[PDB]
Amino acid sequence: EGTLKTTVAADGVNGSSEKEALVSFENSKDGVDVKDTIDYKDLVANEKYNLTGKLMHVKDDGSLEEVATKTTEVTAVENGSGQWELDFGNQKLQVGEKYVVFENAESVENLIDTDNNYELDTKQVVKHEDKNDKAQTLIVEKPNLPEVKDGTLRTTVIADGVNGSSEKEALVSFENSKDGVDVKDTINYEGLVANQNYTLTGTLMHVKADGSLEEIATKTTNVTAGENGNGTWGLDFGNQKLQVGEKYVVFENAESVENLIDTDKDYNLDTKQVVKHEDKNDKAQTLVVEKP
Ligand SMILES: [Ca+2]
Ligand SMILES: [Ca+2]
Ligand SMILES: [Ca+2]
Ligand SMILES: [Ca+2]
Repeated sequence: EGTLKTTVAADGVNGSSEKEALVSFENSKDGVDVKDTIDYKDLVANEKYNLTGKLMHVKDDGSLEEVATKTTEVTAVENGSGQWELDFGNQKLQVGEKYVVFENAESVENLIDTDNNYELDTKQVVKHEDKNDKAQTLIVEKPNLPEVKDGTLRTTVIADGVNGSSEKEALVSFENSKDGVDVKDTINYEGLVANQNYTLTGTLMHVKADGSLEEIATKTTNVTAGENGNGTWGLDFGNQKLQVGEKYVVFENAESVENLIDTDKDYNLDTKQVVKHEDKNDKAQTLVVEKP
């Protein structure tokens, strides 16, 4: 009987029996140009056929859904074996999804005698509808998205050259306070995205005796995460005119300059990585100006 073998071309990449046509993430952005080459054998020489192609979505739920269809009139060459090309044009194919080409060729004329009277009574119908044929299959590649970990910030304030610690606040002597207090902050980060830029906003808070907060200073710098998204940054608030007997604490917020997380499963990055350390009771971030 008559047979069809098929080979899909998706954005210029061909499928084969061992491997599906891979469409790069970059090429999927403007849609995918899909064509199919049909190798026919044992058709009837010089006869016309109606060739119907279908681009099927091999859905994760186990179903096949039609995405495109094209019907055209084609003619079998002398000796009944040759090749036809069917073009689906540009298709908006989904990232991470697999699609397969189905082909059906039906003769325009009756070419088969099914009752042995020499009078032809049935069309020649040949198809290739195999969801497992890798030669007919394409896969739209997924982007390599950043491995976003749970980001953390640990901080240590430095006040007039004295480090804060978890055990004790940075104690600034009265002598040291007389000419203002030089305040800087060490930010130890982990779980950020290597080589990405972040907006680091440090805010020096006055923690009053009632526990209430008041912004004394704020500085905002552009910083880049290091190797493996772990490292150290600094924020220098400069010379601060701090009040004797009062307590101050450093807050830190780091926001990725770009979207680094895909939170709606469409493969497009839509959320920034935000990491903060806003603890009014963390002694490592606290300084106290000592009384005379
Ligand atoms: Ca394309
Ligand atoms: Ca017949
Ligand atoms: Ca000082
Ligand atoms: Ca998204």
